[PDB]
Amino acid sequence: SITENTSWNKEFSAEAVNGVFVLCKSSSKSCATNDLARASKEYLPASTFKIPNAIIGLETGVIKNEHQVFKWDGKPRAMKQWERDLTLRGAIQVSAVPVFQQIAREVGEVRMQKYLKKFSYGNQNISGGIDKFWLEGQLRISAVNQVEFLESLYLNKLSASKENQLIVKEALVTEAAPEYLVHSKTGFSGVGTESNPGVAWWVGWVEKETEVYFFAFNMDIDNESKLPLRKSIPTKIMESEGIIGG
Amino acid sequence: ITENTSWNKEFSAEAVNGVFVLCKSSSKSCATNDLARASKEYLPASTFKIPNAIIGLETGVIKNEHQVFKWDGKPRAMKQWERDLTLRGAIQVSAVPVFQQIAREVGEVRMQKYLKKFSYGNQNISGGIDKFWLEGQLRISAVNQVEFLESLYLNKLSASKENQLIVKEALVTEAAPEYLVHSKTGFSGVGTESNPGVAWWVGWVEKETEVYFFAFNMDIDNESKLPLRKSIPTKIMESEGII
Repeated sequence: SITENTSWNKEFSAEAVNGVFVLCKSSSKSCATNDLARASKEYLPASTFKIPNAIIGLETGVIKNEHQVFKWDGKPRAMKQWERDLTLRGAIQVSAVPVFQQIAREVGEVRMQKYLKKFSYGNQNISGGIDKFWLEGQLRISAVNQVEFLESLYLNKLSASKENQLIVKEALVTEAAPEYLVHSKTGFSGVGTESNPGVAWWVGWVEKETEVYFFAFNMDIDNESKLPLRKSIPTKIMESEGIIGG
Repeated sequence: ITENTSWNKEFSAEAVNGVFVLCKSSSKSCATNDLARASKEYLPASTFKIPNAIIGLETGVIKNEHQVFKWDGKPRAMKQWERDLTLRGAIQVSAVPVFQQIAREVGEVRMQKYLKKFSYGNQNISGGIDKFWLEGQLRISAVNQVEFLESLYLNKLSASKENQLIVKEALVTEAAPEYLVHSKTGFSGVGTESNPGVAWWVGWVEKETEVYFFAFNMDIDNESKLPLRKSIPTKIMESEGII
């Protein structure tokens, strides 16, 4: 079940942006959102697909284990930050596309199609090129579907070993305090134009004391400088609900 | 293991007697400020929550990573412990009473078996099942701490990989895209001037594609000296570029 709270639009409106935030306390049976219609609307996952891709890589044996090093060959990459050896965690956190494109090629379409069926991952459309379907292809997923998937991973309920789900979970840790732990992943398809905006994402979950909150945010992005709102808007909404600190 | 006596400069301003052990990549490449004290065995205090947590999970006393340890509402020694805690929570705030009840449910026979398996110090759990790591005869060295933590890091402990991974996420204390610290503090008490307590900070640091295993302990007879257990080792590691 999901409820609409359209007074969460004032963080979007104050920054002049079109987007959705979905927040669920304890499980996905208790979700709220600022926009019910946008919550179910399906968007290119962009680098939030590294979550499922890493699990699939581990399940198929393409990624050997938690300590595998993805070595840089010396050939130039898009980002200088990607030009280095990377652990699984490092590649996910710096969002190293070329590493996941190679994983995806090794997985192959047949196997990638199988696991996205098992994970109920959006429209499950990986057509058009096996190393770009999440970056510029036909794959689409909603904020609600992101929360469902992440809740599954949290509980170790995906069709994968518990070990592999735990390995990916530690790789998604982005904030840590004794009684506050955040697992998250950003995504960004690209700066679009005003009429054909790109999409930006922030998805994950927060464990605060003994409670858990699943979240998924997306927004239209048509200006490079508005990228940081993918975290600031969700933070302020979560802060207004009392989740951050006290 | 090699000796680096220039690291003694980090102990001298606060007049700390203690040892740091630091290993790059594996436990066959270690260095320390004091080779003598590196092998010397001390009460583990709350660093024993690492093995205790694994054993709790292995035996089924702890059901899984999402078990909540509800507070019964009865007085505890620290205010930070007076609340429901997750497994990670209880390790991170070092909630003794939670692990005391865990140790009772594991029991002496099972506790003995797992500490032999883990090669954990002198393996002496005498003096009461719920206080042996705090007040008892259990002793472990900094070198033995690094060897144990390396085994955990590689999933080589005799426990399920799942359970080892569960405890590892509970030890995360610092996180960045290419920098991850797993750690646990320990503090046995102030003892006396003549027979001081011991404080610990143990764990490992992942920077880029390298891993560093570390163990620090120090004599302590005043509670105001406590944060030196992390700042001395932090200063040493930062001076070697681990930061």
